[PDB]
Amino acid sequence: PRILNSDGSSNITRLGWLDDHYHDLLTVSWPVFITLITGLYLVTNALFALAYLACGDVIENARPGSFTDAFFFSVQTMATIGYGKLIPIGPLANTLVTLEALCGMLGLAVAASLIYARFTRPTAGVLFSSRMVISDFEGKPTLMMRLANLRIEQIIEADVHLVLVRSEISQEGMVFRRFHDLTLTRSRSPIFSLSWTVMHPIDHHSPIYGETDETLRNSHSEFLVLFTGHHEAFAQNVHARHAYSCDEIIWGGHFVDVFTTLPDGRRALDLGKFHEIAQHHHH
Amino acid sequence: PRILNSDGSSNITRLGWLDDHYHDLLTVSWPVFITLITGLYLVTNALFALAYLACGDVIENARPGSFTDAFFFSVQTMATIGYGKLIPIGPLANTLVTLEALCGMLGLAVAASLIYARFTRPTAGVLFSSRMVISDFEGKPTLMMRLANLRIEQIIEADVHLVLVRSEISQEGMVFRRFHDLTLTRSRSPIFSLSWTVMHPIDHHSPIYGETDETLRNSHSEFLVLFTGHHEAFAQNVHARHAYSCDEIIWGGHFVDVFTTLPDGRRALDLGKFHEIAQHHHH
Amino acid sequence: PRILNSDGSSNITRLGWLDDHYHDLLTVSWPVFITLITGLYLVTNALFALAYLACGDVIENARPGSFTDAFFFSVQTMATIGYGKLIPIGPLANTLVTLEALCGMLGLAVAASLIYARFTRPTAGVLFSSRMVISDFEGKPTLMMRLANLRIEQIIEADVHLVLVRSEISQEGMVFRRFHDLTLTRSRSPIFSLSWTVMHPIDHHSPIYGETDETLRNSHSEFLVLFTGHHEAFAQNVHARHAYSCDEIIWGGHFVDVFTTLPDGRRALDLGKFHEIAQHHHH
Amino acid sequence: PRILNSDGSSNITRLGWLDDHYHDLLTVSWPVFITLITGLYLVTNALFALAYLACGDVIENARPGSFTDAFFFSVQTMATIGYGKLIPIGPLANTLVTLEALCGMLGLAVAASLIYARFTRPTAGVLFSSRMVISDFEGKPTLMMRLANLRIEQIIEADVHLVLVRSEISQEGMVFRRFHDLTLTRSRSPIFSLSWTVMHPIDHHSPIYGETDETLRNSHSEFLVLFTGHHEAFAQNVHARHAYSCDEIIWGGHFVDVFTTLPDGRRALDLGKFHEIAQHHHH
Ligand SMILES: [Cl-]
Ligand SMILES: [Cl-]
Ligand SMILES: [Cl-]
Ligand SMILES: [Cl-]
Ligand SMILES: [K+]
Ligand SMILES: [K+]
Ligand SMILES: [K+]
Ligand SMILES: [K+]
Ligand SMILES: [K+]
Ligand SMILES: [K+]
Repeated sequence: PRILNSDGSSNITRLGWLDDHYHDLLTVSWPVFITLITGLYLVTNALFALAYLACGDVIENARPGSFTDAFFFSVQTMATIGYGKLIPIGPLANTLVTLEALCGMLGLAVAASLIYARFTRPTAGVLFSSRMVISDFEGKPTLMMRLANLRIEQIIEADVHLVLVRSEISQEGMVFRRFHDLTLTRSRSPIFSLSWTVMHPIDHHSPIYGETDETLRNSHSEFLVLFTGHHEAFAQNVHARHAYSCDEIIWGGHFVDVFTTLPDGRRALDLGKFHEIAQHHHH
Repeated sequence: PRILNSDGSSNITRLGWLDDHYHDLLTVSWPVFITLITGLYLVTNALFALAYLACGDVIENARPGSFTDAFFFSVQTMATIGYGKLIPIGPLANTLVTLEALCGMLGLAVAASLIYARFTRPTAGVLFSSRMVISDFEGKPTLMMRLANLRIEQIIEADVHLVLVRSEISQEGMVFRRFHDLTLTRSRSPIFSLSWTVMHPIDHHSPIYGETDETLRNSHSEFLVLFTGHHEAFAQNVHARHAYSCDEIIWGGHFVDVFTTLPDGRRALDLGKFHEIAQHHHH
Repeated sequence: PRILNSDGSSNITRLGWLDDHYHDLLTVSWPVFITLITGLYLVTNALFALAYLACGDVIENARPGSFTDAFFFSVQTMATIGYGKLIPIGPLANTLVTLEALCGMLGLAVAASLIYARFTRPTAGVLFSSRMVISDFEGKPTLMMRLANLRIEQIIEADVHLVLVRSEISQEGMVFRRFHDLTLTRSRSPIFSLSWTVMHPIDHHSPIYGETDETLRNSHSEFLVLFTGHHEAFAQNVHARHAYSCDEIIWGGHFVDVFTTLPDGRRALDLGKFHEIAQHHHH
Repeated sequence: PRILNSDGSSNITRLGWLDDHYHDLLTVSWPVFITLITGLYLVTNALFALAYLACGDVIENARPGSFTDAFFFSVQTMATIGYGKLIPIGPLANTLVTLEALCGMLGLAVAASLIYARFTRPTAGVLFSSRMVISDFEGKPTLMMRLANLRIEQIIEADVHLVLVRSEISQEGMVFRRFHDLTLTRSRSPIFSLSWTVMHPIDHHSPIYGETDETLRNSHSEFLVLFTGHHEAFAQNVHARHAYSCDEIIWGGHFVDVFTTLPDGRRALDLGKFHEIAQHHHH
């Protein structure tokens, strides 16, 4: 019954047409988006066609009062194919022409931006260790997890937040969900390129100080990770979030190592070991 | 007589043609913007038409020395419909043609950017509690208000500023308007997704320490909120501002709660309670 | 003989073809940029024309082996006007056609981006007080200057740096130019909308502590201001820089005030007073 | 056998089709990218051609059941040249027409964004001193290197990180690679315009305190520099990274100076001296 999902998205039921047009257009599925555009496209040409007929027989080589002919003329006109069978006749016909044109291009201009707006979304090639571990490092127990960059490109000024979320009681006795950002021994990495093992020493300042497993379940406490950085691949900012539950903390565990020396004598990164955590079993 | 409006825009009278072209183009209303473009469009084609006539009878199937014909030819040419009745004749005619073309496309290129520039403005789906409240939390009186995200998408590295604005006297006795940023118990939220109740503990460091209501009215003091964050919906930064007056502070009040358990046993968010503030009435 | 100009640009002589293509294209003057594009345009069509002739007489209604005809055909083809007199003949002709097309549009795609890239540059509507002043505020002498927003739109999370630049001697006796960022009583303004008077208290920590005018000239010291913020007008970041010389510091001066009450009883901002500094003359 | 290359890219062997489409399209070489586009272009027209034939003899002046004719018609249609020899016949023909059109433009819209996305990548005109030096400045030994801006345009809010990377042993005896950000006497430069000499004083807090050369080789320690700032040229953010090995530290060295006075009496910047480091040789 987790508040937060693994993908880091909160797991709550929300209780609440043309209002949010721009968001909606970027939020819709490509199929749908394309449909909408299409609809709009067809629609407007039909409207234009009517405008033509409305004048009456103003297009060369058009079957008299036939909408199809007018419609297809309108497309050839608005897409500026301008084949040349169907042609404007008289001032009214042409004005509508020079109006459509502009309309068509403006539409392109609007379509483009939408396309580009929806199209240009990078994704940090970042992978999160499936588990966290609590274990002694440099003489203090430390909570850690680790990120691996999945692409050859590097992430610049990358940095990460480790946030504990759990239920608390106020002195006034208000029982709420609170967020604690957890001090990391290293929160910035100006050049993230291969793997980064993030650590929160646990000492008298850690909100998880002197806490066992049972105490963690008890406050229904989870751990939220936000990673962000500027990706050289996209020359644009990227982010990635992940969440862990009390039970994905492997106490006493140690992340295995991912840095190897090849037979060749060349250093390497093995991402098979990435999710592997060493453990002592005491019968 | 408030200095700051609810929308957060300052409420002052300012005392001050082609100077600010780019701003103006992004600032104008869509109707107007479209008009301007249109004007420009029509205009330039007329100019081009004249260029054609100026050569004299250089277009196939054009009524001799008729501007309409030339004009419409110019559009068919510049929009590149190129129907094919009206056609260039001779070097002069065509050079103008190949010039227009380029002109037309450049215009498209310019129109597009404007369109996209004006079109691509997101808006944080963020809603501000209509009121603030001053009340004891964890043993210190605290000023608070709260934000609710209005969309399913999440806001990353969101953060908020609570700024007190009020009149002060210098030792030198200059009576000015000063801004005090108010320390919040939590000013960053790397993953804002549902509701956030922001708090400024009031203690010996709060510029509103040991201040009653009467003292607040007296310094004609308001409270300004700036929220900002990176919206996953738009993959782009968003912001939202709000302002409160001395009298929108509900002393002793407590925001009601918006987190519920459904019959289903599924957690939920009710935004009807969002503006509701509990209060003790003592006859 | 100032190191830094008023516009904030350093005032030094630098001592140092296709190398920096992208920068150069955004850096060139519009006239030039347009020329380049034009050149490129004409050029490529000529090349294409030759390709056509090279096949030999492959265009309907083209004077045999005439470059003009081929050239103009090439434009009508690459701009996709496609009038219809000149037409491809045979596989070779048309392949070149379908190649040009694509070429043309790609060019548009490239032109557009350049245009948009160069076109979309906002400018903070920000005006800098022509002078600084050193005067007592709240019981410490303070260096100040002030910014006024020149537009109705607001600047968000605006902030400013006041940097002293002057010559110094190391213990080792290296005589260099050093930069001192000067602590401001207020360095962030989350919502900058009208005027902001920036202040650097001078106390035992100010690098300009117990410094007279003569001492300032002596270190050939200037003051550099960088302002930056997110402009609502453009929904994009803006910046502005300014520089002051030792002699634009008006000692004992006080900026006059720009906030007024109208006859109407409505508050206002007068930017005529903006550059005016009060002063005591002692015969 | 360096972990980090001079260009700042880590020097490790990584061990790991349509999966990463967007990255891949921005990552591919221009030749390849253009090819892909071309392929896609040709391909789709062929598909469309088949659609036409499939209806059977629906294009004016087309050799019966000939794919070439159909293909070339399809291009003239999708690029909207619309010459006018080949023309649609009947509802089926034209519907396909009005479909292609839209398709073509959408493709343009998609191509454009890619182009612009890949095209609009600035590069900080920044040059890194080929060496570092350790030498006494203001009475403490200091590690330094220096950056020179290579262009007339200025970089705003520029800042730099000096990161030591070397092997360490935990109390628990885990022998890992750790990153130490090194405190710089000056880490921000709001207006970087000519040269900046960055310094890390070495004192009891420097992770390189009381370290000789032999000790540096021994921890196989390198130094990584990340520079970033907002480039006025591009009105966009830029970055640059560099790395140094233990042996590119010139102990006792002093960077020569690059600031000169011309015969004219005008100040100047000489970038020939930029890589030159003074040194005392003691036989
Ligand atoms: Cl076990
Ligand atoms: Cl009451
Ligand atoms: Cl005087
Ligand atoms: Cl030697
Ligand atoms: K066309
Ligand atoms: K077009
Ligand atoms: K056409
Ligand atoms: K035609
Ligand atoms: K664009
Ligand atoms: K952009």
